[PDB]
Amino acid sequence: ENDNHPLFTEGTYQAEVMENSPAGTPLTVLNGPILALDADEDVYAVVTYQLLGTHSDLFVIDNSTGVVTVRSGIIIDREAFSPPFLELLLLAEDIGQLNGTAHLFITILDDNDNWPTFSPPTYTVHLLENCPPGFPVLQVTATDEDSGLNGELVYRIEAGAQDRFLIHPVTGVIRVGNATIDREEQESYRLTVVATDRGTVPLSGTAIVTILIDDINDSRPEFLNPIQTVSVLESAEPGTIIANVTAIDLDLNPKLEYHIISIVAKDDTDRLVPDQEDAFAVNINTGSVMVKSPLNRELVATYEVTLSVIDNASDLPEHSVSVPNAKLTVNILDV
Ligand SMILES: [Ca+2]
Ligand SMILES: [Ca+2]
Ligand SMILES: [Ca+2]
Ligand SMILES: [Ca+2]
Ligand SMILES: [Ca+2]
Ligand SMILES: [Ca+2]
Ligand SMILES: [Ca+2]
Repeated sequence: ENDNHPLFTEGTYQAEVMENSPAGTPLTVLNGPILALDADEDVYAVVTYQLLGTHSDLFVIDNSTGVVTVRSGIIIDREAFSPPFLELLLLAEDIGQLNGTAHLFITILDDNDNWPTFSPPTYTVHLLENCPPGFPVLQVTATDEDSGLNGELVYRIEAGAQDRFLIHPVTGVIRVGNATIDREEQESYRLTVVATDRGTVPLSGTAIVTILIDDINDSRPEFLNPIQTVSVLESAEPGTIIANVTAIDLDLNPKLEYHIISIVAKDDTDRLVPDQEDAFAVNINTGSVMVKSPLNRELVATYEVTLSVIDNASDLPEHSVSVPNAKLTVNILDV
């Protein structure tokens, strides 16, 4: 006769299984083997095992041994279960269909199968020139759908910083290093930033950060021909172009004006001649220098002309005028 029914060794079985485990991978069952005993003699003592519940379909149970395995056809993916926990009903039956039950609590262990990804992959940011050391430029962030160390990200810059920007490993905040940021030295930067996780086989994602340097007008105009000495015929008439000073300004929208700052005039015997500030003129826009007053060697034999260029657009008074000024020496030849 059938005087007893199956009875499991435990009431709850605590199992675990790694995600992406192949079909036939058996559950790791932490509290003894799954096992139901039936106290009858002979035929009424053998048990058949079933396995039931929402998510039973991911597994198979051996109906004779009660061992439990990943089914073929299916993929166990931790990232589709939050929490990462399955509960199932174990049912043991005997030949007269009397039965017993137990629980199967399965933890889905994490595998580092998701990359740190950046949304968006690219970053474009403007940064004004001459910023102090430590100026925060922008903050990047990567997402990683894994957990624990498999989802915890260290940021770094793989290349492009050129010892001028630094990134906070945790926050992913990029800041100016201890180094000058001069738009005249470099207009833009292209950083590659790596976000790396802490999985045993670590995974990394990367982002392009383009850093565009905005302009302050802070660079002084430079004469390209600072010293010049030219000999002019005493018969050279007013209006005659005799020389030409030219300057470059490396800022974005310079408004260069040219000026004669002094004219020092001298005798053939080297003695000074006063009130010769009208001898020559310079074009304010072109830096073209012209004879303006009629000439004579035995009145003035040489002129030292000093010239300067100012950047009207300048944002810094200190970097608005030429250093050095242009020197033009005009030696008068006899006729
Ligand atoms: Ca029985
Ligand atoms: Ca997965
Ligand atoms: Ca995972
Ligand atoms: Ca990961
Ligand atoms: Ca500058
Ligand atoms: Ca500038
Ligand atoms: Ca300038």
